Amino acid sequence: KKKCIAKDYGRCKWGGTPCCRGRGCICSIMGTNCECKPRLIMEGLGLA
Repeated sequence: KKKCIAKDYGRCKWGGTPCCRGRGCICSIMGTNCECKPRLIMEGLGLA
């Protein structure tokens, strides 16, 4: 729907719908569970 996903944590794909608001489609490093996450959690919970 639309040229992106304005739904925070919105299932997305590096080869499909990215994010609207301007989130980053991050997956579980397995090309699966891809979702656009907002900039509400800078850094990376467990740093490394």
